[PDB]
This record gives sequence, structure tokens and C-alpha cells, in this order.
Amino acid sequence: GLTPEQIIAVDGAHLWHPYSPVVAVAAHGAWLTLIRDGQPIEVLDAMSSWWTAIHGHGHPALDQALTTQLRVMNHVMFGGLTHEPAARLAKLLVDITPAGLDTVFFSDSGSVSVEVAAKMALQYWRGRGLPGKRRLMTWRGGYHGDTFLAMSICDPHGGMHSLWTDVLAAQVFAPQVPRDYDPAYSAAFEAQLAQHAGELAAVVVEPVVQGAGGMRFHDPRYLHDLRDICRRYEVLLIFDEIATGFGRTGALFAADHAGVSPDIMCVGKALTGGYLSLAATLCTADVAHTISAGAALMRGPTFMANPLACAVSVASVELLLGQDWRTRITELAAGLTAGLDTARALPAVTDVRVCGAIGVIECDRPVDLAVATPAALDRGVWLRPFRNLVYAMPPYICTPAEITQITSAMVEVARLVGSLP
Amino acid sequence: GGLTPEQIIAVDGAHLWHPSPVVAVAAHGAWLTLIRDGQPIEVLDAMSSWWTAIHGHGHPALDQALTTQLRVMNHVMFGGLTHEPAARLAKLLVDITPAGLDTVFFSDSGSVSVEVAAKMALQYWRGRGLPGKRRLMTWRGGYHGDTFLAMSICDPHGGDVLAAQVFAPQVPRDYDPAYSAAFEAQLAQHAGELAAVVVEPVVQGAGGMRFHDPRYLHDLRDICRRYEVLLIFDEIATGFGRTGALFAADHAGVSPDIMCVGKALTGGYLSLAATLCTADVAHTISAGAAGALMRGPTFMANPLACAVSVASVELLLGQDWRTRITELAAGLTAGLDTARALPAVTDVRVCGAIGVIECDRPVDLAVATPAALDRGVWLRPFRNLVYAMPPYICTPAEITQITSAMVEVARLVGS
Ligand SMILES: Nc1ncnc2c1ncn2[C@@H]1O[C@H](C[C@@H](N)CC[C@H](N)C(=O)O)[C@@H](O)[C@H]1O
Ligand SMILES: *Cc1c(COP(=O)(O)O)cnc(C)c1O
Ligand SMILES: *Cc1c(COP(=O)(O)O)cnc(C)c1O
Repeated sequence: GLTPEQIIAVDGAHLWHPYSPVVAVAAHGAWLTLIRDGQPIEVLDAMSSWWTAIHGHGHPALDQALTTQLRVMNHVMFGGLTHEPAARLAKLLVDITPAGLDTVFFSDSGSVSVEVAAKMALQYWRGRGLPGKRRLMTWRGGYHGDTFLAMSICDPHGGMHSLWTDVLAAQVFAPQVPRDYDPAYSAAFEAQLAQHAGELAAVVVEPVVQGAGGMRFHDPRYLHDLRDICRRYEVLLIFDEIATGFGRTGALFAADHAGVSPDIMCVGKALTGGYLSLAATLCTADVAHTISAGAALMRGPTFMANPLACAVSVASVELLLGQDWRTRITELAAGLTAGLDTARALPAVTDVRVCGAIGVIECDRPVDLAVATPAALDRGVWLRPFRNLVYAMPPYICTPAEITQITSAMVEVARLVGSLP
Repeated sequence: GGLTPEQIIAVDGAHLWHPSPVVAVAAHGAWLTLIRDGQPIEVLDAMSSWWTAIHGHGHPALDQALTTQLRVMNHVMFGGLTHEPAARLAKLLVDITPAGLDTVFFSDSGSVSVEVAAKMALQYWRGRGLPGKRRLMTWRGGYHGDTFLAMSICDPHGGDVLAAQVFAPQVPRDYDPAYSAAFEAQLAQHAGELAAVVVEPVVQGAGGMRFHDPRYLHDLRDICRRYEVLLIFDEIATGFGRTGALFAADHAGVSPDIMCVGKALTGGYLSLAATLCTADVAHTISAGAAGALMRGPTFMANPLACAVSVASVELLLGQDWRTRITELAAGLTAGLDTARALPAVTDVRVCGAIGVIECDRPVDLAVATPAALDRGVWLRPFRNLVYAMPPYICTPAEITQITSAMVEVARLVGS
């Protein structure tokens, strides 16, 4: 039962974080209880805890789903055994994802689901007698995880491939996909892919929204082009929807904006409503059959299809489906847009953009976290900028007033960027 | 929306990838409730659910730790925030692991914790101004996970194509200082290219359930120190008492520079792993250029998983675990002894709460599985191995039942 000061002391001495942290002591609905100057303060989780908390924290339905599962069985090995939570979740996922995806492979994290997607693609072509088809192609600006293979398709400059390469698989990169639709971009993409088609297993991209590579949006029409290009050159298409899934862009999955189905698909983050790590890789029947007809995909992972994480996800997915989630996301998008409009006129702001429940203020310099953090906290909001971006991905349960409280703090952070000393 | 066992099977058959499965409907203590010919039957979890359920399933103390935490905070992002379950767990881990390991990096799986270890080692030598130290060295027979980097040090045969590391021969069971000398000679040839030696200490698990004399770890520690190569121990399988020491490293009295834990860390409730390093590794990386070891992972240091793990570790430490494992080891030895005289049995071996019958041919799972279930035991052999890694809470009578089923499966492989 440590005190905030003891927590801070232990953390300073023994904990590695990604990249002095604030002590969080509670989380309920859209709100976190954080320790500031030795006192608890309530702040909005404008980040959704890294895009996971779509229904808020401590939602009664998700809490209960977990406690109910905990009562009957915490976990059994998925080697030789199956269970209801995996079965229910698999059925839900195949039903709500783009058409053709009827096979589900569970893992424990988004990056591992991407590795699984890559193994599927490589084993697919090997089972066709084409093992030379082993490279991946993507466009720049992407992010697909922190493992070595996932790093090989992350943006090469944002990912510092230069001090990670000769250790990274050498992949094929098209230029940054532009925001607005330009048929010349897709034509150049096809021409590059065509040169490598015989060594390419798959194209892998984040559809519509590129998250951790810079919160960039692109016209859904580009996905239509990639689908067609991949089909003609016999290259699989992989959509990484670990960030875009479960309504976040205003459609259930961002692929839906283009009306295209990839051959393989990854989901994670919002999958469990931000309770527990879980991810999934889906593929088509043709992909699954070719692999399984081939000469023997994974030995684990150990916690594959964990009943607890699967049960809460079922509850989270059913909670989303059982409400008018589309209207809800449309309203949040409208709130973000109206709330961020004022930021456009600010001196250090280069762009303001919104896609579904994603709100972005792009600035003309890197955001100084030692300035941004306390300023947002002074305004009752937890914001975590990265690079030159002040952005939010709020819980879907945020009220119109909470949304404007978030956007108001974002504008205020940008203003300080901003000016200055 | 509330499935019958027949419906679970139909849904699984149509839409689930596994690594025809048996439907599990419950688990409590050392027992699983499985569906066999329509009927819910209880069987022993002789595998501890892939080596994770050390206190058994649904342990009141661990269940309670989870229900307590859920009421307060399910999860927050570990980017810019910290919390009590993370602090409590990092503190326990630093205290109970080999001396010198004082920094903890949490992740969601063992295979990821191994990639994190590799990233620490690579960034370490860059921070020392030695960026040519980039390759890994291991010995044959190992397993480190299913991710791409992790697979690069898994046993080459059995598991560009695709990250070419340095491999010493299979480490022998008995101690032969000549093995260690040849290991040193090979390492010396590559020392300037090598970031780290990575091995499983004492027990190699998914690569063949092979044991080796702890003195080899002693030698590796000295070899590594003399040649400026980091030593990494992957204790994802061996951790938390499984081999009769708290950590397998303890059988040799050595500390690695970096260490990985997972599996039994949470008592098998939830996926969590961790990578620990020394203060010299942490400071040398953090004073180094890039920043960004990870972004990464989204669910890093999950309050729920950390909380249950605290309860699990405290449960283990709060008892005479050492005596418990000794009793388990003794029970496994007595129960498997019989099997050595069987036509198909090459070896019988026990190390802590790990019991192994090695056969002269593959075990048929279509024969082995139903045979042990009829005996009230869930056993999953692999390759030529019939083995168990049972919960620590298994009674002598449960151990005899497990070992009896094991001998019978071995007796059948020969038939
Ligand atoms: N001043 C800064 N400069 C660079 N990066 C920063 C800064 N402040 C924050 N960030 C952190 O960098 C992290 C990078 C994130 N976009 C990671 C994305 C994603 N949620 C993931 O973890 O996979 C953000 O979560 C921020 O917390
Ligand atoms: C979050 C992210 C990942 C990585 O997920 P982790 O669980 O953190 O490993 C992969 N792809 C995309 C698009 C992501 O946003
Ligand atoms: C279990 C295992 C791993 C992999 O852990 P996962 O959680 O399955 O990814 C890594 N190293 C060793 C020694 C293992 O036994």
C-alpha cells in the first residue's frame, strides 16, 4: 500500500519507461486520479491510455465480464485445449471484420500480431512453391510495433533504421502516402512493387490513419488501389488496424471507408477496452488452407487466447456493437472539430485535423513535454504529445462538455508552444 | 453469447488457429474441468498450463489481488505515468533476482522480453562506442520465443532466411571443462562482433527438456567478463522456484548482465514478462544517444497483471518453497523411476518440479492424450518427450497419479 512518494522513489530507482512520471492512483470512466504536488487531482484521459480505453476505465460491464470469467477459469494452455471466451471472441471478430477474414490467431500484443501476420504471408507463398517471396513492402510514415521484424516496416527515419540496420530485415519502402488522393502516387507505387513482385510476400500498411508515425490521414481511395495492385501482381495485402480498429476512425474498421478487404489483418489496443493486453491476426480461408496444406506457424505464445483477456474483449466488443457507435463517433468528431478550430490561427500551429475520434494539432516545432504536461494538467486533462503533435483519442464515453474540456486544453498547450519563453 | 461445448468446437473448428482440441470449461487448483464424451471431467494440469500455473488456478490470494486492483484502476499508459503495482513488482523482482539486476523493463510476453534484452545489449555497446558488437551467441538446443529475433537463437534445426547468429554445440548434461574451453575459443573468434551470449540456465525447455551442469554458467560468466561480451539468462521457463532454486542462475551463483522472466511471473493468470538489467547496462544505454529502446508496448506494466504477479511472487516467498520443490522433485523421481526399464525409454530425468521421460521415437499425441485423460491427467508430450511441470500445490497423491499416467504413456509408445 505504498505512498505516492514511495512509488516515485521505487520508480526512479528501478523502473524503465518507454522513451519524472506522474503517479496514477485511480481510474474511473473517462477520468484518472493523479498525484500533483502531493495532492490527488482528477484529469480526463484524453489519450484513452494510448488509444485503448474506448469505454472508459472501470466500466461495470467489462469489470463484471472479467470477474465472472475469473470465477470459472483464469487460463489454460491453447495447445490441445479450447474454451468459450476464445470461441465467442473469434466468432465476433470474424463477423465484424471486412469480408473474407474467417480465421483468427490470438497473441498477446500488437507487435506480435504483426509478426504473426508476416509469418502467415511468408508461409503462404512457401506453400505455393514460391519461398523467394519473403520481403515486405510498405509506404513511409508507418508504425507496426517494437519487435525487430515490426521495426523493419516502421518508418526508417522516425524509427532510426540507420542505427538498427544490418540488424533489420531490408524491406521495400514507397514514399509517404499524401493526404489528398493523387493517382500518380498509386501509379508510382505499382511501378515500384512490380520491380520487386517476385521477392515480395506482402504489402503492409495502416489504413486511412497512420498513428505513431505522425498521425497522418490519407484518402481511403489509396486502399482501393493497393487492393487492386496486390491482386494483379500476386502480393498479399496486410492491414494493420491495431490503432484504427473498433470505431476509432468513424467506421468499425478503417478498411470500411474504402470498402476493401485485406488478405490478413491485425487488431489490438482497443480490443479489450484497455483492460488487458491482447491482439489478433485474421486471415482468409485461402491463406489458412494454403499454409495448413503446406509443409509445416508458432509454438506459442504461452498465453495465447487467454480466457480473462478474451472474456473482457467479448464484453468490450458487444458493448460497442450494442449501441449506436456510429452516431457516437460522429458526435465526438464534431466536438473535436469545433473545439480545435481556434488552434488554426495560432502562430506555432501548421495544421489542425480530425478523423473520427482522433483530433490533431500539428505544430511547427517539437512539443516540449516539460511545458505541455503541467499546462494540460493545470487544465484538468492528461495529454501526451509526441514529436510536433498535440493530439487526442478520447474515450467514446466522453460527454460533449468533456470533449470541449479536452480540446480547450489542447489549444492552450499549442498556444504555449507557441509563445514561448 | 453463452456457448455449449459442441458449439465451442464448431466455432473453434471453423475460425480458430491453434499452435481437434478438447473443450475446457473450468480450472481450479491443480485441476482442469475438461469435456470428454459430452461430460465435464476433472483432470490434473500436469503441465501447469505451459509452465505458468505454479500456485494452481483460481488461487484465492491471486484472484483477490486482481479483484482488489480492478476496483481501483484497470490500466493506465506507462508513458509519463507510474503506479503502485508496477513499483511493488519492480521492487520485488530487483530483490529476489541474482544480485546486481536493479532495473526492470516490463513487456507483455516472453518473446518480447527477449527482444528487449537484445535491444539493451545492442544499445549498450553503441553507448560504449562499439557499434560493431551486434551479434548474439548461444548454444544449441535452446528456445527463446517465436518472434523473428528470438527465433534467431532458437535451436537452428527443428524450429535472407533470417538473422545469422553464432552457435556453440549442444551443452552436455555432465560437466566437462573441455566444453567450456571450446566455447571460449569460438567466442574469442567473434568477440568484436558479439553483443551478448544468451542462454537458458540449467534447463533448456522447449528445445528438448535438457539439463546441464550449473558450472557451465559459472564458466560462461567468466568467459563473458574476460572478453567483454554481455551475459543474458532467459529464465522465462526456469524462474520462480521451478528448478529448485528461486532462479536457475542461483544453482551456479552467477548474475547475468540481463535477465528475462515471464510465464509463472503472474501465477499463470495473465500475460506479463520483464527484462532486468544491471545499473551499468542501464546507465550506459541511457547516457547513450538515440533514446527509444521501445515505444512501446502499449500495455506495458499493466496494473492488473502486475498486481496478480505481486500476489504470486509474495505467495511463493511467504512459504518454504524450497522444501516444497524438493518434495515435488522426490515425488517425481520415485514415480518415474519405473519407466527407465521400458523398451522405448532412453532416459528418465528430474530437476526440481520438472520430470522427464525421453523416448527413442516421437510420441503419438493421438495416442498419448486420450491415454492420460482416461487416467485423470492432462499431459502434452512434444517430440520424443513425456514430461510434467506440475503446480507447486500438487499433493504426493496427485504427483503419483501424474507420474503413473506418464509411465503408462511411455509404456504405450513402445507397444
Ligand atoms: N517531447 C516529446 N518528444 C518526442 N516524443 C514524445 C514527447 N512527449 C511524448 N512523447 C511520447 O512519445 C510517445 C510515442 C507514442 N506516440 C507511442 C504511440 C503508441 N501509443 C505506442 O506506444 O505504440 C507518446 O506516447 C508520448 O507519450
Ligand atoms: C500500437 C501499434 C502496434 C503495436 O502494438 P503493441 O501492443 O504496443 O505491441 C502495431 N501497429 C499499430 C498500427 C499500432 O498503433
Ligand atoms: C516460454 C519461453 C519463451 C517465450 O515466451 P512467450 O510468452 O511464449 O512468448 C521465451 N523463452 C523461454 C526460455 C521460454 O520457455
